[PDB]
Amino acid sequence: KQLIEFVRWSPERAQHYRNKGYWIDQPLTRILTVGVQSHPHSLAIICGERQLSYIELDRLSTNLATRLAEKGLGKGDTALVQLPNVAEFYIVFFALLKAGVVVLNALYSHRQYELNAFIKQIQPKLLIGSRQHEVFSNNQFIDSLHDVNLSPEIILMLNHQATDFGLLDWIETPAETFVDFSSTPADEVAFFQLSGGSTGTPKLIPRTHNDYDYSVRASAEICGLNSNTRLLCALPAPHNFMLSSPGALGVLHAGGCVVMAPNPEPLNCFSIIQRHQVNMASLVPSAVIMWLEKAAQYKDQIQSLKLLQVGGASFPESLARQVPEVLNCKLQQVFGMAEGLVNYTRLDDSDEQIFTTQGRPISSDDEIKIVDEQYREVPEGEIGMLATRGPYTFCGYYQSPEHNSQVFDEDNYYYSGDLVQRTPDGNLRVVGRIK
Ligand SMILES: Nc1ncnc2c1ncn2[C@@H]1O[C@H](COS(=O)(=O)NC(=O)c2cccc(O)c2O)[C@@H](O)[C@H]1O
Ligand SMILES: [Ca+2]
Ligand SMILES: [Ca+2]
Repeated sequence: KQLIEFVRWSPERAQHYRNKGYWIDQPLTRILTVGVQSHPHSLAIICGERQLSYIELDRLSTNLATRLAEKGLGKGDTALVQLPNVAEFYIVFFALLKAGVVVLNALYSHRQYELNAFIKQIQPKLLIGSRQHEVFSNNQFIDSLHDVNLSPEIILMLNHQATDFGLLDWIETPAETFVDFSSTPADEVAFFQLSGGSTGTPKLIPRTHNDYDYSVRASAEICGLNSNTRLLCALPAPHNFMLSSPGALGVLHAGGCVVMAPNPEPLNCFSIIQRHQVNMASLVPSAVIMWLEKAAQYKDQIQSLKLLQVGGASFPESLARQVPEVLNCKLQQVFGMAEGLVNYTRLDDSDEQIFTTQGRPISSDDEIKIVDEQYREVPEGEIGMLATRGPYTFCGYYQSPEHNSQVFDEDNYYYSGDLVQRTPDGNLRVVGRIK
């Protein structure tokens, strides 16, 4: 009965964000429902040989949701999902969104240590993972859970064993008895994002349907997504950048197709790009340099590529200028954070803007302060700490009133710890970090 707790925006702000049409009060599933009504047979996912259409994606994720409700998981429950870059990730994500189950999506690279702490924190009634992952190689982690009574009622395994509840069987066939389910309401938590800004253990970021959906819709527009967009998805699927900036979700919103890739390794990606005439990709700087090393020898395989976003870590101008000359596609720079705020260079910005800056916020209403060691705004152009609040920036980590009071100010701006400067045209330049 009790929905997951989070820190809310003020009602003044809630109202403003509905008034400007940012918050339209639909569930994240809107992406899918709308997609089914316009183009049920367009490709939504390409994963090696497989092709999932929008209605295939809608049907399969309905199956699993009915199947989970049958076992009485729904509004109030939480779930821990750990899945590699395969179509099942999205099927599952939609399933839980439809079910009303608030999900935390673990990175596949996360090991016992992190999975344990997430479990302790959100106490899932559902766990989903892969028998091919070192942690579910055998049973030591699962049995371990029994001994602290953090055992999930239900556990699904991809690449399951015979005595496992297989994920694929739960996706493939709908439940015998019909139980009722819906999404969490739109101004309540849809799921948990994770910070990359953390010492060791990632802090949990509640995101609501309203704020996430808005970030996705607005991002699709800033990047000019449309139904011909075919977006390579080589970064970890649950990462905010890859999910929503504009991400799988952005592409789904625009009626395009996501193209799966296990990781960002060049030869494998280059030839996934070739096979599916991928026209859009998203990478972090260390992966950009790998592609840069092999692109001249494979000019032919990667021509179809029209846009590459780079975000996630400092990106020297030196390398930025190489993207168009070497990768043969437009560059867009992205500076975002799981916590909220995302900045894009625009497609109509100048050469210099795009090579030397990390763009400007999604929303005219992303409010921004750049401040000095004593919390005063700095002179324009100077370097200070970024502080921000907006229509899609969280208002606290899950169940951490102590850390929250350290990283928010009286007026509810959030402090990322990034050192920025505003440029004379209006974009941001990420210059550093501070504790
Ligand atoms: N373009 C950038 N240049 C320099 N630093 C960056 C940049 N982008 C992110 N960072 C650092 O990474 C931190 C954010 O870490 S996260 O993992 O939460 N998210 C992302 O990384 C993320 C990147 C691009 C688009 C997105 O939507 C994202 O969510 C920021 O506080 C920055 O310190
Ligand atoms: Ca199909
Ligand atoms: Ca090209």
